Amino acid sequence: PPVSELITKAVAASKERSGVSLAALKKALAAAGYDVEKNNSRIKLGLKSLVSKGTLVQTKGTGASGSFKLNKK
DNA sequence: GCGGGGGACAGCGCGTACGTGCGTTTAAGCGGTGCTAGAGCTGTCTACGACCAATTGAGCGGCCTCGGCACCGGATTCCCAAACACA
Repeated sequence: PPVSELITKAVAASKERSGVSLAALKKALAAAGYDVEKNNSRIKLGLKSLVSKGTLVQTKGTGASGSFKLNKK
């Protein structure tokens, strides 16, 4: 399954008012059996694609270093 | 021993400052010349310090006193850490 679903599912499972950090996303995908080490660069890209698709709102920071929430709009 | 909160450490981004490279300029390095100030050595003779015996008073041990400082309690003050006021 593509990493955009795994990320969206992790952000939905940890839904809050702040927003899953990249470190929490790493932890959730690793707990989901996804190798976050080798494919970290893929994650940053896929995450960026999800922000560029507007599917994730950046709530703090800039780019992948930030916190993110599912764009309910 | 325990609760917790701040700091250490991890991850990311970015932007500019440092490394690499190239061409030009500059002055370091080398050699060579010349000059003279001063370092190094020597002889003299003289004032200056070591040595010694005698004198003595300055300093050291021993005693004694009191005041400066330590201590205690009581009152004063000074940050602090919430804490709510209020925009």
